Amino acid sequence: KLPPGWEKAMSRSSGRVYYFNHITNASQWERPSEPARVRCSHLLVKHSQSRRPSSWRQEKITRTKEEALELINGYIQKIKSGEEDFESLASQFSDCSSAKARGDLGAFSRGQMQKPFEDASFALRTGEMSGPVFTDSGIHIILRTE
Ligand SMILES: Cc1ccc2[nH]c(C(=O)O)cc2c1
Repeated sequence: KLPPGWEKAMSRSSGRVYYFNHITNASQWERPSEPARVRCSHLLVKHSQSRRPSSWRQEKITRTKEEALELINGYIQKIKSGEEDFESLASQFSDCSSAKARGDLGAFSRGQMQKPFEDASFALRTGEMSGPVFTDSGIHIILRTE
């Protein structure tokens, strides 16, 4: 009954049922609502183990994988609360050059991007945002725009 990747779970805090997606790492209280191409933006946070530990922000990326995840979780909280929008955080903080285009990567098909990125991208519906998505490049928040 649920879309690809989506499973039902129990909240450790409240005992209330929630839904999470094991492909996108999305999680929400609400029950969840294949194209050749999708369009996505992302916000990338790199760490010391990233394939290329360097960006326009920081010549030498030193942060730990754990500290990168803390950063990602913080940005997700601010996006979800409405305190900051995705585009503004991507522009300021993404370790990808796409930061200069508010994180926009344009449109792409399967067979183009790192696999965990692609799979998360194609499991989102238009408008939906992922949780933390891990690739060899670092940790991503992905917004599907088309
Ligand atoms: C999957 C994916 C998407 C965008 C990306 N940007 C980068 C970078 O090194 O700037 C890696 C990467 C990987």
